[PDB]
Amino acid sequence: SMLVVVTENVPPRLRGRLAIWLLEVRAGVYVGDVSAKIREMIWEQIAGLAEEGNVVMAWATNTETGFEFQTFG
Amino acid sequence: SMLVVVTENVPPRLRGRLAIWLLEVRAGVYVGDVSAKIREMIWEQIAGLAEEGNVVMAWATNTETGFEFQTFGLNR
Repeated sequence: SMLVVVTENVPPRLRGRLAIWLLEVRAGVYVGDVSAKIREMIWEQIAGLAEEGNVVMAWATNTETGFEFQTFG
Repeated sequence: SMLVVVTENVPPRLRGRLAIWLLEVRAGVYVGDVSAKIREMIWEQIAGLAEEGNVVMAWATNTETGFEFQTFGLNR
């Protein structure tokens, strides 16, 4: 499912890990199509590594709304 | 399909029009599930209004990549 991650003021290590799975299309804006399991891995890395940064994750779902999101920071 | 729009340093007028269709979940980060027709309207507004700012659109597609995107503005 499509996943977008938008970062601000996060440590370089998190930026690098996001880039394992996602394409950085603009500084701090990452996009990809990843499984639910990889999405949960990404959620975990953001929660653990964002420090004082701000992050938004948004991903496509087969629900009525059609997406879900989470903010961090 | 799912559409995300990320804006930086754009006029307030664009910010308001994006909210016609999309949910602003953080300042400058908009999300929704909208038709291709609505997405094209959004494309047109971003292109016409971004001015000195920077915008990214990303949307879900039925392709192997699974998404497409477009950047707009001063510093692509």
